[PDB]
Amino acid sequence: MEIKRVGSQASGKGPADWFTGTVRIDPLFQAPDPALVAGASVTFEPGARTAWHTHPLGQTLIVTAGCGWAQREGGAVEEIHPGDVVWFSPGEKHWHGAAPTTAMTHLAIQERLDGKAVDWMEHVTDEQYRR
Amino acid sequence: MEIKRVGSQASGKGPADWFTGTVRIDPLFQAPDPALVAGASVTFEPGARTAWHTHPLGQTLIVTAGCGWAQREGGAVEEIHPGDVVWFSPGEKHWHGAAPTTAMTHLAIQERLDGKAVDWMEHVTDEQYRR
Amino acid sequence: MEIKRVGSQASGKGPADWFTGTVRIDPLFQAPDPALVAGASVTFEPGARTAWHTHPLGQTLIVTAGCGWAQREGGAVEEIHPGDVVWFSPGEKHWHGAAPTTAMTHLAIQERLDGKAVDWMEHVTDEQYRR
Amino acid sequence: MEIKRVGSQASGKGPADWFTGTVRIDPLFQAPDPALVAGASVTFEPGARTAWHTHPLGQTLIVTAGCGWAQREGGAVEEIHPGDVVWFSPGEKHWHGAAPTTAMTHLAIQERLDGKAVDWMEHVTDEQYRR
Ligand SMILES: [Mn+2]
Ligand SMILES: [Mn+2]
Ligand SMILES: [Mn+2]
Ligand SMILES: [Mn+2]
Repeated sequence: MEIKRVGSQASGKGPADWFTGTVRIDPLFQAPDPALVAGASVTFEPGARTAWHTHPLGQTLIVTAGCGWAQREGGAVEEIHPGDVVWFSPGEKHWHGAAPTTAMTHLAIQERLDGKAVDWMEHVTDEQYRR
Repeated sequence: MEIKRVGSQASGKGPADWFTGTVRIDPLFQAPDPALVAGASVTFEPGARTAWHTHPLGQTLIVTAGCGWAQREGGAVEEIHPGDVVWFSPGEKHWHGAAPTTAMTHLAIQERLDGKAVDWMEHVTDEQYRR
Repeated sequence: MEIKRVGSQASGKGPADWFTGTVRIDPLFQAPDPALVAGASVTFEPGARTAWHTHPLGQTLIVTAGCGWAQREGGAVEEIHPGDVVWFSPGEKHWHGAAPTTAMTHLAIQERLDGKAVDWMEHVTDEQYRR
Repeated sequence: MEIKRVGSQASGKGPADWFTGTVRIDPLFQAPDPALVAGASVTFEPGARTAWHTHPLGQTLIVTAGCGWAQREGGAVEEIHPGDVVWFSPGEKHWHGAAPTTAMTHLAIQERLDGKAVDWMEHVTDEQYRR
């Protein structure tokens, strides 16, 4: 047993290849072998969102604050709220972020395959970023 | 892409075989193959706690509300707070719960191994629940 | 500067005359004079709710967990979600609590008028609760 | 009567005269007369904090995420953690904000006295922010 106390895991920023706009990532856990699962709290500023991407064993999102958008490829752009729970299937191309006027914060949970829990792709355009 | 909207998953109660005291279990997500991760929000009334148990692939707690206790065997009873992230190793024997006078809620995340994500053991006695 | 610290204030049961069902009250603050504002976190088990009541200077609810219901007399029963802000106008007879199968938690903020912040009335019947 | 659903109030940025660093203000509520209370959710990025200021009827903080620092003048700087409640007296000169490397979110609740909730004084210097 070990405890990572509050404020002991520093906030980091979203790298510009992977996110449009201002995103802060607050690491929560990365579970050692034989566990595969990792999680972090991600906070998007108004207008911010991830580039298109996929997850090898999928990801679950648990919204914890604010109001944001999310779309799987060829689906519609959905609105998500605190308490909402999202599932993206393995390989499903998708994106998620804040709404244009409000921040959003979510817990993102995903299992790694190699040492690889995400595949990044093209950014989400302004044209694509609408509802 | 699937969304479980807030309020669409019924609250449930912890069965007396697995818990001392009153415990509410709010499921959040589970599975499906090939992914293995499951999660729930677990709320303990003051004085309530899990029985001793283990997890075949480990467990992460993210404390979301109140103030609880937790102890691995051989360890001291720790006090945990919101924003604390707690990890128990695969096979590690332990219990978690509320403190005597305050409720505690946490996000419990674990991976399943051939069907189960917990092995239940004896109750935590009143003498053991002391710190 | 006074800080209380999480875990430091003990939880309480909502008295039977003011609540139907199982309610937990986690006190937060009570400002001294000349300020008038008080706040508590209130947690309603499924199907639990306040009696009908009024607040002499209105009340603001900030839902923090779960899914609840609320109504003023002659109005529709509405769902309240985490992140929602609910305002009850001064003297308006109302009730608020859990949805019938999901718990919920809210921050209740109200100002006291002559050393009182609520007036308690009859319980909300099972019919009024649904209808 | 009224319910402001989550993503319906646009996030705002803290003005440069009142904050050091990047700060987001999410408005929550302002009670109309004869009530005097108002509330916002304020999110400080790592290193960001308010200027020195006072409140005419005092202020209540309820930390909701992350990890932050606070100091009334003549006092030590204190850590505040999620679920902590902080009280500042009317007229008490003080500041609050993020820790140097972790962001922080809190609920700020204060009452207005003839239409003002705060009086703004000088910025907090890098030297005062240490200790
Ligand atoms: Mn994703
Ligand atoms: Mn466990
Ligand atoms: Mn009320
Ligand atoms: Mn202040």
